[PDB]
Amino acid sequence: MKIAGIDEAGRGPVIGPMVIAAVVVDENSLPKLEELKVRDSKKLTPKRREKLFNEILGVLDDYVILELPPDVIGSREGTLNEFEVENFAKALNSLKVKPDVIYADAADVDEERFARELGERLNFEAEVVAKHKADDIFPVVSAASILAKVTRDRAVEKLKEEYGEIGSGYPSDPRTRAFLENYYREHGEFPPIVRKGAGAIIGLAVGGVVIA
Repeated sequence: MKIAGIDEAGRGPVIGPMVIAAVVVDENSLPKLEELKVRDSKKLTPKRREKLFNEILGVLDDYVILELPPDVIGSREGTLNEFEVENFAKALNSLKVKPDVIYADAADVDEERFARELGERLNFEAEVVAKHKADDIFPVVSAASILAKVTRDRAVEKLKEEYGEIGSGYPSDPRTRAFLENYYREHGEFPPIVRKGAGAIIGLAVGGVVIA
C-alpha cells in the first residue's frame, strides 16, 4: 500500500525557485510521519524543521523535489494556480515508485475537480484526493510540504547571502519590492535572479515605474 503526498512551498514567487515536492511512503510507515508530528512542523524553527526534513527522508519509500524557475514580474498573477495541476503532475510523474493513492493540496479551487484533472495528467492509474490546506490534514502531504519548504528556504537563505535582505522573494513582500528597487536604482537594471516579461504591478524607482 503506497501512499503519496504532493504540495509546493509558496505560490507565485518572483525570486528563488518554485519548489514542488512529491513523497511516497508505504502504509505501514505512514504512522511514523505522525509520530514525527509533521502536521505540527509550521511552528517549528527553520533550523528545527531541517531536523524533520531528514527524519522524513528516512521513513519515505521515495520522493521527488522539483525545482523550477520563478514567475515573471506580475506574470499572469490572476489565478496563477493554473500551473498547479501541471506542475504537480510533472513531479508525481517523476516518481520511481508509483503510489496507489495520492493526497494533494488544493489551491482554493474545486477540490473534486482538482483531483480529477490532476489524475488525468498523470501517466499512471491511481486514486487522487485533494483539498484546501491538506498539509494540516494528511501527514504525507504534510511531509511533502516540508521538503518543499526547506528547499525553498535554503535557496533563498543562499540568495540573501549574496544580495543581502531580499524579503521572502514574493511580489507581495515589502522588503522584496524595496530590495528590487534599490538594486535597480543602483545598477540601472533588475538583478539576474528576477525575470521580466509581461504583467503590471506597483514598483517605482525615483521617477518612472520599473516593476510591472
